[PDB]
Amino acid sequence: RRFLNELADLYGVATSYTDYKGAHIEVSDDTLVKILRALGVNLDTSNLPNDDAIQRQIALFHDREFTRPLPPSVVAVEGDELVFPVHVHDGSPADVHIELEDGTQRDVSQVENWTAPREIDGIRWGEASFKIPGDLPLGWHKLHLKSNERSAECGLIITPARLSTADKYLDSPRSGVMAQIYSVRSTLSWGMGDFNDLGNLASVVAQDGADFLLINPMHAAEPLPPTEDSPYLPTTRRFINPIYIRVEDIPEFNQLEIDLRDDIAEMAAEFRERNLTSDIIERNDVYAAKLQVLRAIFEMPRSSEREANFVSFVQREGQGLIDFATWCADRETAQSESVHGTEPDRDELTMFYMWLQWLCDEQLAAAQKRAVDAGMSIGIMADLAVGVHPGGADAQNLSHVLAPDASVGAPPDGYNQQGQDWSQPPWHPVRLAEEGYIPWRNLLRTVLRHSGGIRVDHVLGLFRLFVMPRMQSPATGTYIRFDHNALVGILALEAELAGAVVIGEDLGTFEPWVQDALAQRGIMGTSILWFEHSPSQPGPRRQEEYRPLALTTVTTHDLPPTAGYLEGEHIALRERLGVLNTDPAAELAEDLQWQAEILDVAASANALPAREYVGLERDQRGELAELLEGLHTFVAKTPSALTCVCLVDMVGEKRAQNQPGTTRDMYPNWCIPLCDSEGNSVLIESLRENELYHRVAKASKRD
Repeated sequence: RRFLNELADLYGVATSYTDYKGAHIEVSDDTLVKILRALGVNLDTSNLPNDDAIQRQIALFHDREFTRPLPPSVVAVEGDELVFPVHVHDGSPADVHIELEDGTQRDVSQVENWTAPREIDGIRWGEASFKIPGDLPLGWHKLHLKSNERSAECGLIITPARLSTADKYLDSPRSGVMAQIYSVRSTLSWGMGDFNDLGNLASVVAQDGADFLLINPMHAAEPLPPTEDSPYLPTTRRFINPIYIRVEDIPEFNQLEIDLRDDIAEMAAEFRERNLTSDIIERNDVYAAKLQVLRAIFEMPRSSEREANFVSFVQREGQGLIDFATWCADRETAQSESVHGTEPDRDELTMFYMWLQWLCDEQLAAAQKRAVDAGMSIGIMADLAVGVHPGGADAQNLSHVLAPDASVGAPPDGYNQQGQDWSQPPWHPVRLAEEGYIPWRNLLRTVLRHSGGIRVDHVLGLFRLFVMPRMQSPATGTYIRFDHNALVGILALEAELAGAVVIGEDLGTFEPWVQDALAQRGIMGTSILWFEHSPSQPGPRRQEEYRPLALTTVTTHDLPPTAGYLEGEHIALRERLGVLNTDPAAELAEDLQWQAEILDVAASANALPAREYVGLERDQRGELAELLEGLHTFVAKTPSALTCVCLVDMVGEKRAQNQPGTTRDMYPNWCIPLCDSEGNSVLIESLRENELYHRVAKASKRD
């Protein structure tokens, strides 16, 4: 075990941990070996390696480190004169320079290095140290090494000390609205919300003071139905789901012949009827129908201004676009049924999937423009899922920077007794760095392109991930470490270049250095009223104890909306799905007590009248609107830089969008259309007609 621990340490594989229920776990030998092998360490396939083979992997690690001409990459915060190692054949030149992102050359300076040379596979190697200048601009640079006829390069990435939005909003606190956009319909939506709806909704809530509209992840899933309902298991984290395209807004739509336009209107009219119902959302027939229309509009010729815009987009997005689109073409061809002696044209199909991304780009840009022209300081705030579907586009195209024999999840919980497996393949911590973090850069830059902020799901994943050998129980997992200076630094860099807010979903209870690494960069936490406990006294967090560098909400997409939550729906819902194991009554009683305590704290802050809630019957605490107003006021007057009103709470929705740890045959997660307390659909057009909307909007105002 001593040699296995030594090896695990060199690869950043944890040999023990504390679980989410606070238990101490020593990781098995078997798990260490399987995770090392998932990272590409050559240990015997029996998962029965001997001490020789482990010792030989130790020595190979040190030797391979000693023959790296440059580091995999070098990441530094602005102002740091960071020192890095170079390895050359002993007695040959170590000529090193910097090429900045803009093409400018810079120099490095040699500094003292005491390391002795070593012979490795018959070559004597030496080590030198060089120091970067402390005045490099932010961005994506390169280090270049020439040693006679040998050459090497690595990324040199310079990251900001602090996001400018952090002090802006600390100084000038604002509110916003969160919406699950697929669930919010206008009169014209095809059964589910689209990019037009996104921009429309932003413009509407902006009239009542909202400075951002936070939405679900919008990452692409399967390129044709059937398609994943969860926004949190997409096929890529870079490219965008074309299901959201409003086809009628495409300029070339208008070049279709009128009889085809009438056919399309007939399809449209049928999906539009769904907008008026409370029926579960069906992505598959909507998607299939849009794709059919998009295939027709793709034939229409573009004006030369439009063509040059499309070509400009394709140039900008580079090879990852072509790779994603080619993967879509391949998936389509494999699932479709070929006529005898006809082949689909892979290149034309590739072009079609490229073009769908260009449409997503321009419709999202127009949505953001609408939001900001309506007065929003931030605009759309995007959400970044933790990871991708294991058999999908990124799993293939980014294979070289993943460890697909491991699966991402969560260790065992008080609630989830066997932990969780989210099924995603993790980044490979070294190979991602060898690639200069360019895949992390590119997904971020796309996510932030038309947004004013990003919410990072599972932000702890910038530091470490809990992983298990694929197809094994989460009890068998362990943590793999990442270079947080790189992952967090690059998140801050991309956000700073985009003038963006960064929110890191903060829910767990991690080491002080981790919290500090985020806070120092101006990355905001997340405070959720129903989960918050006072650091100081027992019971709920007081108004004045809410963290300033945070997004504070009453609720989230993983909880029942507040009208349901007030009436015990979290418990009624878990019970009817058979996912509560404890006694329903004892749970409802615990819930009433906790609610009472929160309502008492709200009353100490003058947000509600001081009724002395502990003791009151559930239906004796005030009208729903009064309680909504009081909770929203309580949140609005916290010192939190940002607060978020959930759209569901503005219309009296009682149905949960997602019940965590239920599956799609248990509850229609991610399929619940926006409805009021009476189960009636609320369209975007009607939002501001209902008095409840205006009451909650006024209660949430911050100035």
